[PDB]
Amino acid sequence: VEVKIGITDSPRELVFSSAQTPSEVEELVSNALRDDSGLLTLTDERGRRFLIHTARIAYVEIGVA
Amino acid sequence: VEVKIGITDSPRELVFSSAQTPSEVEELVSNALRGLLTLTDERGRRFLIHTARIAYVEIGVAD
Amino acid sequence: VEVKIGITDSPRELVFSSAQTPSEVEELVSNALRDDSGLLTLTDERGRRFLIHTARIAYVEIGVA
Amino acid sequence: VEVKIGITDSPRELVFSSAQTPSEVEELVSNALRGLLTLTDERGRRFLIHTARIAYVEIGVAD
Amino acid sequence: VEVKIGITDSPRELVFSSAQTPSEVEELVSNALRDDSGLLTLTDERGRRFLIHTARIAYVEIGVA
Amino acid sequence: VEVKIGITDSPRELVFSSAQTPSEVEELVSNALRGLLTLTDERGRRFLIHTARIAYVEIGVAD
Amino acid sequence: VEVKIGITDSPRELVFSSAQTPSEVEELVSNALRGLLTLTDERGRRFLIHTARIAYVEIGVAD
Amino acid sequence: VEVKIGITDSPRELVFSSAQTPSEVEELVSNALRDDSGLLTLTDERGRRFLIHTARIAYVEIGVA
Amino acid sequence: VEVKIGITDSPRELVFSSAQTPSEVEELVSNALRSGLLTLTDERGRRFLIHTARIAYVEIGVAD
Amino acid sequence: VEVKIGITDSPRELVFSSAQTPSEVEELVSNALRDDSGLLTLTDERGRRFLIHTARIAYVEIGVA
Amino acid sequence: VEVKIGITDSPRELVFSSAQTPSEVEELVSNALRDDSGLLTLTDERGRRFLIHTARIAYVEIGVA
Amino acid sequence: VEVKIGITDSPRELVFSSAQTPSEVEELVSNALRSGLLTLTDERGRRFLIHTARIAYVEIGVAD
Amino acid sequence: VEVKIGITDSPRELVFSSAQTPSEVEELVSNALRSGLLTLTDERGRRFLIHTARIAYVEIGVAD
Amino acid sequence: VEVKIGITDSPRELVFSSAQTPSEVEELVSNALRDDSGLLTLTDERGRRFLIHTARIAYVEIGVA
Amino acid sequence: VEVKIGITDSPRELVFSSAQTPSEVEELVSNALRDDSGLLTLTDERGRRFLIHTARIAYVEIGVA
Amino acid sequence: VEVKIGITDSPRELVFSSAQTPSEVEELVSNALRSGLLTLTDERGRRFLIHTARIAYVEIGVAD
Repeated sequence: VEVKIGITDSPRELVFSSAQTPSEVEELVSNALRDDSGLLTLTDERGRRFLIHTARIAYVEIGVA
Repeated sequence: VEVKIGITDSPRELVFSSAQTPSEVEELVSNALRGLLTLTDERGRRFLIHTARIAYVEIGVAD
Repeated sequence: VEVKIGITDSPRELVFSSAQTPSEVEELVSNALRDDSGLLTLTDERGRRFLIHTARIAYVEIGVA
Repeated sequence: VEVKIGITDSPRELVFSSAQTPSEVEELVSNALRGLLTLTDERGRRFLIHTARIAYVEIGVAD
Repeated sequence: VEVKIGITDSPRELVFSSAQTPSEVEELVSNALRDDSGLLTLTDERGRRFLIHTARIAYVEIGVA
Repeated sequence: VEVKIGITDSPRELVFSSAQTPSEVEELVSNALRGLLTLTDERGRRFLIHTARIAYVEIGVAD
Repeated sequence: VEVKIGITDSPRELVFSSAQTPSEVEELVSNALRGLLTLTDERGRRFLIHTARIAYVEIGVAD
Repeated sequence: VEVKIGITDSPRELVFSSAQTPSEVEELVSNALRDDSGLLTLTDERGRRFLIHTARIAYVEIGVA
Repeated sequence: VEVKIGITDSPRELVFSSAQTPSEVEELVSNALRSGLLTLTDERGRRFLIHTARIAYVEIGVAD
Repeated sequence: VEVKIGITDSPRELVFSSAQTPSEVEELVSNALRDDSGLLTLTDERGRRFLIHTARIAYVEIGVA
Repeated sequence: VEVKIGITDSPRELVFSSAQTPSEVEELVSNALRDDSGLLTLTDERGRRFLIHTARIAYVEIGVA
Repeated sequence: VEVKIGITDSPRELVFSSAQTPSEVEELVSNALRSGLLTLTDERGRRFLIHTARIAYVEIGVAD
Repeated sequence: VEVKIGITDSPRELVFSSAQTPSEVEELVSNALRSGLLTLTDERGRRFLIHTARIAYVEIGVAD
Repeated sequence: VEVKIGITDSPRELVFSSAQTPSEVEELVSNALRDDSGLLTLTDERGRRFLIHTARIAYVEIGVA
Repeated sequence: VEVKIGITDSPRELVFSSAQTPSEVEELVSNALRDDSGLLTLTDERGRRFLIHTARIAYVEIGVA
Repeated sequence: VEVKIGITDSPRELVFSSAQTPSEVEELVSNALRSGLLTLTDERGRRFLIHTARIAYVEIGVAD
């Protein structure tokens, strides 16, 4: 899956290739944004870690499986 | 069909083709606005939007 | 009527052609901005729906009938 | 005659020709500033402005 | 006096020629910014009125007499 | 001598030549930071700054 | 190895080469996010970041 | 030491050459940001004074000794 | 009816209501883009004088 | 179906829904960009006309049929 | 009456009130843009002079009489 | 797999998932940069038609 | 009295108080725009040396 | 090791980790910028390819070995 | 004393304190801008060197002696 | 010691600490501005390769 993260007050998206399923990523993002844990972590297919300050997320776009 | 989402403090709109009706999309947006809006396009792409960062949602003519 | 909506922190206006009267649009906007309903909906002459987060409205310009 | 409205976080001014007097426009602006300002131009265009997003209002010389 | 007003989150200054003395303008601005009246009014030498939302003032520069 | 004031959310610095000492200017800035800072340049130009909009003040080498 | 820090309302990332492991950097970031994050690069440069101004931290593949 | 200060909502860094040690500068910055004194002062090798509104600091980068 | 003109290196579009047909506006724009001036008038008689080299795009709405 | 046009020196894309096939649009765009003089003209599914100054085109993205 | 001048690579329009007729202003602007060399000069109703570098004109909007 | 295209005077990158090999994409870009059009297709068949003069960079990810 | 100079690709105007007449300033600007340098002095003797190619506009206020 | 590429008219640098020596990268960059036509191509330590339009290069910073 | 240099396509001025007279600086700037090729070089009162690419100069403001 | 390079159309300066003298840096810049490449090295051996056409200014600090 291509995953794209829009960051508030920035025109540049975080984009990476995920090895997880769309439902897995959706659940991660949804749960992070609703239980206010402050930090959302998403890891790409090579093991790069993206640690995102949840309050600065504008949107997450999740591609097709 | 076409849905455009304006994001606060950003010049780029999220634009996608929806298989839902205008009233269906409107209900999702309306309910969210009164912290997360989730919309799916006709191909199954998922858009998870922080409601506080929504400037507007434009919903095109049905078909 | 041409209707133009200025969105906070954006140089680009929402502009559309309305089939409603200027007084109708004025009342819609005025009531939305004063009873804090969170959402203002305006629909153009073709039935395009603009759902606007009322707090992000800078201004609404309403043209002559 | 000419009225210019500066909008916060925007480089574009709202500019129109008013048929009201400077004191009339000033009273509307002053009252609003202390959430909505409504002004009409000489042709009947309506400007509905969110008072919190007003940076300034410049009112030109009367006539 | 040339008077220049810096507006928050804008690179463009309001600039006008004042017929008032520097001390007069200083007192107007100082009093407005300290008694929180919401509105500062400054009028230029031709009678143009600048009505400024006091919270959106970054600075006022007042020239020499 | 040279004083530069950085204003939040603006690329333009206020720059002027001061006749005061670095410690004098520093005291004015320090006191203000802990809603208005007033500084005068060597020619008597007055700078009235909203303290909340100050990003930094750079004070050059004395003389 | 490569660490990139996105700063809110800024187009420029802080980028440096770390001698720490991904889990070590992640722990520092995670702990800070829940007002100051301090990170040191492989040469001993110190990055002191206001946690409220962190948009993201990207941690590259270990080695 | 080169010291670079990132200011919130500005792309331009304050950069200067310090005569202090990296640990000295780190302690100054750390203490200022944690005891909320409102003002951080850093002085360069020539005696230029940088008075920074602590809330507007995004980051401080401190070079190698 | 609605005409929108995108201007190069500017985020603000010129938007007006035209009393002309879509083909009328299209042909004016096409012809201008091949003295360096495009002139368009709106339904109220406002005149838009556009430096053709600074036109990024013109969007023309549906007729009537 | 969806066509997105990137315009040079602008962060905002022109986006519309096309009733033409991807190959049809590709041919029109390719021909316009290779006789790089004047105009690329496209019509959307409702009959709106997009007249694009070919020299100001950064990219055209054509979606799946 | 109202004349608005768009300047290339700037979001801010020059706006003034003219005492000339729309046809008068149109002729001046048209002639300036077609002998595209140097200056378009317009005077407002108070006698302020606007000297515009013709090559930096994006558009001129002329209002209703 | 991931291809990112930087466009001159724009902060937004074109990013897509390619089904082609790194060398295939590299050679297309290299050849285009020497009719002023680069055409790339993603794994779903989306077509990207890029004005070669407006390309700042192309980043090509690791194969597979 | 007030003179405002718009500089290309910049949101900040040069603004100063002139001791010259409107026609004096107008003729200086006009003549410069036809060595690539415009020089203007304000009422205090500040000198503004402007690269004529970077002038977008000059606004000249009412006399006195 | 770290290579940073500044791109004209963009605030965002391309940054990657190189497995080549500083002299190797310097020679590649120098040659590309002096036969200033087409492409500078660099590979990072993981095999990612950076194809840079040489005319749009503002600077290349090459870190310490 | 104060010299301010406006750089094309940048909102930030170069500002420094000069020990030279206004006429001296004016002559240097005038000559540089009229043999418009390469460099304008100015030194401040502390001996800092400002090397300015003459073609990228928008304006130079020279303060009162 | 401190060298600052302003890059055209960018708000971010390249800033580094130089081990060279002011005249050494000045002459390098001057000579480059008259193959389109300026190369400068900092005190740690970082290399800055600058496209000379994109240089707006170079500020050179006081010696030592």
